[PDB]
Amino acid sequence: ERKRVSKLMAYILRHSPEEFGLRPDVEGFVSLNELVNALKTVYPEVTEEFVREIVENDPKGRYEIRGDRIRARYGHSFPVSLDHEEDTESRFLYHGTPRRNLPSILKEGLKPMKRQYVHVSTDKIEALETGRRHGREVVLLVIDAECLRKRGFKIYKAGKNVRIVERVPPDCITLAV
Repeated sequence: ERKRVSKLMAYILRHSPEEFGLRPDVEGFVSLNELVNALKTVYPEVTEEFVREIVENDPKGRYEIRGDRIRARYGHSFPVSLDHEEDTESRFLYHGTPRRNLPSILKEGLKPMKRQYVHVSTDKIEALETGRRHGREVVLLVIDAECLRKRGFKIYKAGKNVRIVERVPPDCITLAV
């Protein structure tokens, strides 16, 4: 049950709020009341406290609540002004992706594709888990963070391990494993 409701929250808060009549503010926030009513049109047993539990217990830091407002921290496919802190300490960042994507990435770099930002991780396991969601022969990409910073692509702390960046030029991918 928790996972079904969390997935629908991610759909609403990252991709299609307007399908439920919700309009996020410039920071990606909608009211908690609004989200709850939206979720109840699919899962009528949902309550504000159950959503608060989802948020507190999320293992990746998917969600954030500011008072009576909630957003997804990352993953959006529509414009958001996020106020996350910069990751200045990480030396290496990781991105897992099916091997079938590697020729294109070696030419183009990582691109945000359908989302606003490229997502990477400080954590090798989480990067690989993400890649494996997409397909079978996952490669772990090792990314030189300081390369990114040098080229004006600042990295931001979007979740526990999740990091967001505008793009990752192929020169900043040091290894594919």
